[PDB]
Amino acid sequence: AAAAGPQVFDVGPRYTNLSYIGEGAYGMVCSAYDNLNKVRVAIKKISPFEHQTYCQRTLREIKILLRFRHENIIGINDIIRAPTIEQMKDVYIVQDLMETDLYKLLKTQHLSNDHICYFLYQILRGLKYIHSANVLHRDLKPSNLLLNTTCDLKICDFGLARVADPDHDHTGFLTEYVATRWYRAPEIMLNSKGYTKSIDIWSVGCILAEMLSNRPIFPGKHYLDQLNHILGILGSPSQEDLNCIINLKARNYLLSLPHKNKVPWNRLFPNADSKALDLLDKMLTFNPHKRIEVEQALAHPYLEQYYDPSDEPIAEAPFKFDMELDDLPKEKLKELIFEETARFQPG
Repeated sequence: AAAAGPQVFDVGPRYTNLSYIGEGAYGMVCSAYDNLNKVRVAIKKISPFEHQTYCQRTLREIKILLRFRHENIIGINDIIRAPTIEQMKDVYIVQDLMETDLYKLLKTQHLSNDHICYFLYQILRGLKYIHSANVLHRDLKPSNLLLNTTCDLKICDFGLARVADPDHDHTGFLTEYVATRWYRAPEIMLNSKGYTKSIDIWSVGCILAEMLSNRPIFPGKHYLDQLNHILGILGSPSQEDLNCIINLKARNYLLSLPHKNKVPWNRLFPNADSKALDLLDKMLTFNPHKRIEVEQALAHPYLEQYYDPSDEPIAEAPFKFDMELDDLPKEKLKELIFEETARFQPG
């Protein structure tokens, strides 16, 4: 087997000449030379089988990414594993090589308004497809937006994704949540499980704000801090918006807070394009029912140079889990992973 900073990075005959590119979630990533396609590719070594949580995220992601086919969503090119369940200790996922991501880019580079507009377009174009498959990404953030040298953007990391389930979105006040804190919609802390499409639009509005200023708009330091960052800028919710919250505990928490007025977007972002700020406002709307949906966002004047619904494809059918994953044991998920990855074997 070939080695890299030991550990074993063994990707068959096909993928030669390895170069390390940091640590991912459940292993380690390298670029490698793909001898079939004669391009460098990215390969993620994944060793999830010792934990149920890692297995779940790995399966969810493989099933979704193999089914999706979209320019603005990262594809799985290949999956390398042992030929038997017994011998499978790791899985390697091969994907197009992308040089950077928006998180890294924003650490050092100011974006032109043109770059902001094009990146936002591509985010929403990809998100239209995801939502059209009845899937919620649920962890959109700059580090899950991959970028190449010619500004092509692809959404990645579907480990927290779920099929949308608006009828079962309700939960009590202060219900714990897994997805990245700074990109969480206000309702997550109030009454929502994040099972509706509006959760993702909030995250995109956070990303647009971060593109405009190079800093996170709501950098909460802990769970409830996140909500008071949001309220610090949006100001106190309206009576109408509070009446929509029937959860007494959540409503009474909001009523206990001193009145705060809205911070004008042009104050926070004095250099920004006015149309960008109008779209921003509609994405960062407190009441998820009034929040803009992905197809409206696409049609917003800010994006008029790119908008073309005929060139913004949708999924051929909704996505559905045969088995609901949360339940399943480690060993069962490993079996499902083996079956899902069978198509890439010479066999």
